[PDB]
Amino acid sequence: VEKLPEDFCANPDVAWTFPKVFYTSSQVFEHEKEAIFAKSWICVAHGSELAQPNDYITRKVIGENIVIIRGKDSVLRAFYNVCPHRGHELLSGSGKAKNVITCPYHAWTFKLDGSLALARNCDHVESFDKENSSMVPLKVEEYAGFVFINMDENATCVEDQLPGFAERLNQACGVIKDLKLAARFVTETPANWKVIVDNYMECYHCGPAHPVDKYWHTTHQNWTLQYGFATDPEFHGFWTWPCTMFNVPPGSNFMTVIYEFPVDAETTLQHYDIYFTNEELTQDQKDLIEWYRNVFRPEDLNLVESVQRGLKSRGYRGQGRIMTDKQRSGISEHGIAYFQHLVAQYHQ
Amino acid sequence: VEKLPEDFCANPDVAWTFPKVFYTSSQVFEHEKEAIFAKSWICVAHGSELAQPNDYITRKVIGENIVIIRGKDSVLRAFYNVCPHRGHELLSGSGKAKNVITCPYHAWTFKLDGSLALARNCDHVESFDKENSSMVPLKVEEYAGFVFINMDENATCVEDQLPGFAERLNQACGVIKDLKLAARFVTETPANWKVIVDNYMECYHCGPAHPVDKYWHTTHQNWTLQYGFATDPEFHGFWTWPCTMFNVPPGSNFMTVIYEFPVDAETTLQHYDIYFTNEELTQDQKDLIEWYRNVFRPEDLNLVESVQRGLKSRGYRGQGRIMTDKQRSGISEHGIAYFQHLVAQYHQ
Amino acid sequence: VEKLPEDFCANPDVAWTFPKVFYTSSQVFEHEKEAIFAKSWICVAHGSELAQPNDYITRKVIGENIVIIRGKDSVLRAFYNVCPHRGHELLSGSGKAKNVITCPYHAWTFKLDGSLALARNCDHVESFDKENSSMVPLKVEEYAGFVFINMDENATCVEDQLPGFAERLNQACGVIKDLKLAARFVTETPANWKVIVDNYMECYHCGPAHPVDKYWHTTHQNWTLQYGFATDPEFHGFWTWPCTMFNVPPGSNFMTVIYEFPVDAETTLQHYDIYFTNEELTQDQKDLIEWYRNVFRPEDLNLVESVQRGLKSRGYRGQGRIMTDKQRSGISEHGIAYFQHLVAQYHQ
Ligand SMILES: C[N+](C)(C)CCCC(=O)O
Ligand SMILES: C[N+](C)(C)CCCC(=O)O
Ligand SMILES: C[N+](C)(C)CCCC(=O)O
Ligand SMILES: C[N+](C)(C)CCCC(=O)O
Ligand SMILES: C[N+](C)(C)CCCC(=O)O
Ligand SMILES: C[N+](C)(C)CCCC(=O)O
Ligand code: FES
Ligand code: FES
Ligand code: FES
Ligand SMILES: [Fe+3]
Ligand SMILES: [Fe+3]
Ligand SMILES: [Fe+3]
Repeated sequence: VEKLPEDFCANPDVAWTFPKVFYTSSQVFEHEKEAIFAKSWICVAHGSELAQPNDYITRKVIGENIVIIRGKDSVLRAFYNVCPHRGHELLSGSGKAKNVITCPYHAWTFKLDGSLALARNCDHVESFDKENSSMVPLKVEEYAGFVFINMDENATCVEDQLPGFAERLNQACGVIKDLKLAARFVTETPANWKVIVDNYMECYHCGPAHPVDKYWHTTHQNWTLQYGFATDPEFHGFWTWPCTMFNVPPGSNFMTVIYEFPVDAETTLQHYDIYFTNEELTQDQKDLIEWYRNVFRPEDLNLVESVQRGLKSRGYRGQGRIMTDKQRSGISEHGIAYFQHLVAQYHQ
Repeated sequence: VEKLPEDFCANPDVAWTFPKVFYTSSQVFEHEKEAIFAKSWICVAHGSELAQPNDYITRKVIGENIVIIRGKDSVLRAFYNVCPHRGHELLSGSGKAKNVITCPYHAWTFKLDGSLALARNCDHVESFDKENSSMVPLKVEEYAGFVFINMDENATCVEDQLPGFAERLNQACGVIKDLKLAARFVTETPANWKVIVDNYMECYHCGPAHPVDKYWHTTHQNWTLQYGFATDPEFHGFWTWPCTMFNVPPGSNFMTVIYEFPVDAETTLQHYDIYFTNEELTQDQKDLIEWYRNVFRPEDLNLVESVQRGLKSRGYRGQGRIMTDKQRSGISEHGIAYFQHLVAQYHQ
Repeated sequence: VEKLPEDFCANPDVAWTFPKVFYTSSQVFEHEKEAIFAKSWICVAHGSELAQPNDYITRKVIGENIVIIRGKDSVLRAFYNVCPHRGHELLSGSGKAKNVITCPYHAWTFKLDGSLALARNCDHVESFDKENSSMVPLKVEEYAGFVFINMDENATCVEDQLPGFAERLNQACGVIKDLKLAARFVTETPANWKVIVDNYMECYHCGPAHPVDKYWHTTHQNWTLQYGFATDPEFHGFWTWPCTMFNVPPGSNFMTVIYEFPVDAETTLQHYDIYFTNEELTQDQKDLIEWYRNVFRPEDLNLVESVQRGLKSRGYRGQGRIMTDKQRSGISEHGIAYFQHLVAQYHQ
C-alpha cells in the first residue's frame, strides 16, 4: 500500500515524478487497475469502426476482453467477451457479426443486444434463469466522435469525466465524423502506462529525441491541451484521463490517437491509430504512415522502454525532477505535474 | 486458503462449477499438488512401454521428474530421476537402460533397483552411508494393464483408489494386454487441470464443438463411465481420479488415453496416447491418427484454452451453471458435479 | 527468512550442501543480492578493456546496469548507467566514448567524470541543483590487473576483501598486464550463482564430466587456490569471493576468467573470457577458443542446468553430501564446504 500526499505535484514549479515504486509495483498496479481503469471511461475506438448495424470490435484492457457491437437495431452496446454458461470467449477480431452470436463451446445463442436466444436443453435444467443468463454488459458512450466504455455501470457520462473536452476537440478538428481508420500500429510496450503518459506530457525531448511560434500546455479538468502555431496553422495535442491522447496536426484535417490499454505494472498494450477522411489514400498519407511506422514511433517506444529499465536502478535516486520553467515555455515539463497530481488522488 | 462446502455439487440437479479462484490461484494449485497429486495414484503409461527387462520411461508431473524402470530381474520400479549425491538428473527420454545407471556428473553408479553400486572415493569419506545413498523410490503398480505411480509410500493399492475400475475396463476392452503405443501427442496446455477434466465430463458440446441410441454417464467410486451404443457397437469413456481418461471407441479393439500432468495453476502437460494391437498400422489407423492430430484434438485444446482465458474476466460472474437435466440424458452435464464434489473434499 | 548455523560447513570432513531453499528461494536471493552483491567488490573486466582515455564498458549485475569509463584525464570511474533527469539509459555496449555523454532523451550532457555539463533550460527551473544532478558513481578499483566495482561507497579496498590474492595471482601469471581479450562467451545460465561456484570448487567430476602429479585445494581468506603440476608445468584455479574464478593453465602465459553476474534465484549471467598476450592469434589459440566454445563450456553448463532442475525434486532429499576425503586428495570436494561456510555467515 504505497501512499502519496494530497498536494503531490500540486506546485509544478517545484515538483518531482512519482517514487519509482509507482512505476514498478504489482500492488500499485492492482490498485490503479481497480480504482482507475475499472471505474473510468476508457476510449477504445473512433465511431467509424462501429457505424453500421452488426459492426463489432474487440479490445483487451486490464485483463478484460470486451466486445463493442452496434446492434441490428442500430444501438451501440458493449459486453464482456465471455460466455455466461461456462466461460468460452464469444467473438474475435473485428468485422460484421451475424444476426446472432453463437458460443463455440455449447452453442448458446445470443441476440446482438446480449439476450439469450437459445440455450439447448435449458427447459430441462432445474431453476434455469434465462434472463440473467445473457451476455454481461458494460457502459458504452459515443462522445466527441469516439467510443468509450466503462466497467462501472453506476458511472455517469463521459462529459462528467472530461468537462469541456468534446467542445474543444471539435474546435480543433471539424471533420471528426468523416474520419476513417487508415492505419493501426499495435505494440505490447514494456513500460508502465504512466511512463508513456509522462512522455507525452512534455516537449522537452522534441529535438534531441525527434530530429513553432509559441507552445502552450494548458490544464483543464482531467485533460490537457498542448496548443500552438507551427495561413496560421494550429496544432493540438490532447491528453485525456486516464491515458488516451488525441493529436490534430497542422491543417486540422486528420488525427492520430494513442490508446493505452494497461496489462500489468511494466506492460502496456498501445494502439497508435492514424485517421484520414479519404478512403483512398494519397501518397503523402501513405508516406506519413510509413514515417510514423519506421521512424517516429520507434523513437518514442525506445524512449519509454529504456526509461522503464533505468528507473529500476538503485542509481536512479527515487524520483526525477520535473523541469518546469517560470514562463511555462514550450520545453517546460509542467504537464507531468498536473497528470501526477491527478494520479496521486487515487493513492491516498 | 480458499474453501468449499462439504455438499458442494452434492446435488447435480442444481449445481455450479467452482468459484473461478479454484481454476487460477497458485495457492489452490499448491494445495492440490500436495493433497491430491502427491498422495494419489497417477497413471503414467500402458504396460507395453515397460514390458521387457531394462525398459524405462521418464515422466514429469507437478514438478517431479520420474523414471519408471523394469529391472534386470523383471521387477517394475519407479524412482525420482535425480542423483542423491548432488542433484544431477540421471536418465532422459525412454528406451533401454544399460545394466547400471551412471550419473553424468560424478559417475556414481546404480543398479536398476536403485542401489548404489559404486561411488568413487566413498570409502574415504567420513561416515559415508552407502545404503541410504541409493536412488529414491516411489510406489509403482501395474493395474488394469496400465502403470501407476504414487509419491506417498504409505499408499495402498490402486484398487483402493478406483474400486471396480480394472474389472469394468477389462469388460470394455478385452485385448488391453495386446495394445501397443501407436502415436502420442504431447501438448503443454494453458489451462488448469480441472478445466480439462470438466471438458471431458460432458457431451453437451459434442456437435457444436465436434462436427448414439442413448448415452449414460454413471458415477462410481472415484471414477465415472460414459457408456452407450453408437451388431450393437458399444463405446466407453472412463474418467478416473484424479485426471486420466480411458476411451474405448466402438469396436472395442483399440484405446485412446488422456494423461494430465499438471504443471501449475494455468498449465497442464497432456499426453494423448493412441493404442492399437497391430504393430504395423493399417491405413484406417494412420488416417485416424492424422484426424486426431489435425482436427479432433485441436478442437478440444482450443476449447479449454479459451475457457481458461474467459473465466478470468470480471464479466464471467464467478461460476458457471452445470446443465444437468432430470432425465440424465446424453447432453446432461451432471458428470461435472460428481467430479467437483470429489475435488471439494480436499478444500475443507 | 531461511537461516543457517554459524558452524555450517565449518568441518569439511562431515559436511553437506545448503538446504535446497538457498538455491531456489527468491527471498534468499534478495537477501544475498543486498548483503553480498551490493556490498562486495565485483570483478567486471581485465584492465586492457579500459586502458585508454575515453574507453568504456557496460555490465549488468543484480539488476544494475553499470558503466565503467576511463576519463579524458585517464582516471578510471564507474557510474550507474541511468540519467539523473528522468531515468533513460546513457550508454550501450563498449567502445570509445565521445568527450561528453549525451542522454538520448532530453540531451542532458555529462563530462566523463559524471559532472553535469549542460541541462537545457535548467537556469529557469526553480531550485535546480546542478551539482547533485550529476551521474551517480560507484566505487571502482584496479587490482591484480583486473577491474572491480562496489556499490557500497563506504567500502574499503579489494585487498581487504581478498587478502593476499593479487600477490598470489601475480605469482601464477607474470604477464597479466600484457593480456588482451581474445574471446568472450556470454550465457544466461538457468542456475543459481552458488551452483556454478559449487561446480568450480571440486574436481570430483573431472573425468566423468570432461573426457596431474598431485592436486591441492588450499583455502585462504575469501578465496581459494586449486594448484598442482600437470619442465614442471603448474596450473592454478582461483576462486574469489563472491564468484569470479581465474584460471592460469599450464604454461602460465594466458588466462581464462569466469565472471558470474547473478540475475535472480535461478538465473546467472556468465562471461567466460579467454585472454592471450598475442593480438594476432595462433592456430593453437583459435582451436582452443573453439574447443572451449563447442565442448568444454557446454559440458559445464549442461551440468549446472541439470543440477538446478534436479535439486527442486522432492526426491532430492534436502542437501547433498560433500565428498571430502581425509587426505584432501585431488577429487576431494572440500572446497565446497569452505565456500558454503562463508555464505552461511550472511544467513545468520
Ligand atoms: C516529496 N517530493 C516529491 C515533493 C519531494 C521529494 C524529495 C526528493 O526529490 O528527493
Ligand atoms: C504531442 N506531443 C508532441 C507531445 C507528442 C506527439 C504524440 C505522437 O503522436 O506520438
Ligand atoms: C454455492 N453454490 C455454488 C451452490 C451456489 C452459488 C450461487 C451462484 O451460482 O451465484
Ligand atoms: C468421451 N468424450 C466424448 C467425453 C470425450 C472424448 C475424449 C477424447 O478422446 O478426446
Ligand atoms: C545440518 N547439517 C547440514 C550439518 C546436517 C544435515 C543433516 C542431513 O544431511 O540430513
Ligand atoms: C579449475 N577447475 C578445474 C575446477 C575448473 C576449470 C574452470 C574452467 O575454466 O571452466
Ligand atoms: S461456454 Fe458458451 S455455451 Fe457453454
Ligand atoms: S550428482 Fe550424481 S554423482 Fe554427483
Ligand atoms: S532522461 Fe536524460 S535528459 Fe531527460
Ligand atoms: Fe515524443
Ligand atoms: Fe470434446
Ligand atoms: Fe568442470
